[PDB]
Amino acid sequence: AMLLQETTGELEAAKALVLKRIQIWKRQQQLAGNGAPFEESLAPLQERCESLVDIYSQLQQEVGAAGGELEPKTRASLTGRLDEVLRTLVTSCFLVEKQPPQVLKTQTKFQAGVRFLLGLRFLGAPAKPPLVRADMVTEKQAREINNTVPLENSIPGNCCSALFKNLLLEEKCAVLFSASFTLPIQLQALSLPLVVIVHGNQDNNAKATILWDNAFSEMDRVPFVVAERVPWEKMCETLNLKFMAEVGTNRGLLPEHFLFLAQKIFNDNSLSMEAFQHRSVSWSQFNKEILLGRGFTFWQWFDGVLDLTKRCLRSYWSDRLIIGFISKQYVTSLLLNEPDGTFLLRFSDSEIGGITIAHVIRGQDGSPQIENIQPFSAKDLSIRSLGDRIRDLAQLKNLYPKKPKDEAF
Repeated sequence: AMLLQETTGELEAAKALVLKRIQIWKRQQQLAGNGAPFEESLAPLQERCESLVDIYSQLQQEVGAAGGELEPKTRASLTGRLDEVLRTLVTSCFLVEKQPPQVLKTQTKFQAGVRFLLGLRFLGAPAKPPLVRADMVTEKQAREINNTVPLENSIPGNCCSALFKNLLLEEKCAVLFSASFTLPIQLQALSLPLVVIVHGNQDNNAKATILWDNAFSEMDRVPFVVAERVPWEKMCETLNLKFMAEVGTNRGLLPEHFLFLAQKIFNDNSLSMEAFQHRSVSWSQFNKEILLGRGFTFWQWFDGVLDLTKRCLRSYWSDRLIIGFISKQYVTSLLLNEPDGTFLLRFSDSEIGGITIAHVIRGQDGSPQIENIQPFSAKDLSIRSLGDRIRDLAQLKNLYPKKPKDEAF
């Protein structure tokens, strides 16, 4: 037989590869929710999808107008496969270009955006634009106002998107976007989980559950399952990214900071980072269990640091003037033998989002002792700068190590 159906299998394989390129784009977009690079456009991806449709076009006219003329092998058993290649590709093109706010207040106006990749090839000028409906569904309904926007095209933009500029209203519920279409096939697009806050108490547990979803999700997800015992290396990586992103700095967390954050989260005084690198970290350990002796979970404390550092310590963290994540065992280790007045800047343990000035003083007996000045929260730092306050304290002379106070600040 003529049957060179290996070019159909080539299209079947190239379509499978394009489907992964889209899958990967959605994961980069999901990681970007927890402040991450990504910044990838759907424009080159759309070009790859156009090429698949172009290959499907040539392959469809070759089958039907055959030379060898074979029946159900080069007709029914061959057209059914090519039909699937278009059916699956078209459904894997109705995406969410701009995601809705995952931390959503149940009244504020939120913007949304969906993009169809094969719109410039399937929706011409005389063809009517399909009305897209954005109905909110829960985690159960995921497994199958102002929600009506027509899918329009663009000549000086080369796209077929649909922006929903106006929209008003542990519970992961996402917005389902859908539209009617005919070559009479249907299109659907599900967004990333959204927790709806009422703005009465606090959104702390919503930000923590979104952070855990976006970072610790699989590409082959069943909306909306998340692994609940991730390794510490991945959590450190995520915490480092969320730090640099929320704080707005390029100077990130380093191995020593991580060791402290591990000693706090596990309530373990171990010193080897080996006995911490490959270790399980549950969602309970992260935002359920209250820290020993404290009235808050680990995420509540880390979020306070992000709040404080972003708000008033943005400059000093970047300047590498704040150690921040250091155990009292290590502060004594360095500062204790340095000359009097040598100070250091670290984060308050007992108080949520505070910065204490640890410094070396002379004890009652004369031997060096470690003194910690009362911590400054963002409210005290709004009244007076950290550098201004550090200047007001005459006992403070040099920031560790051996670096004049007035020179550093």
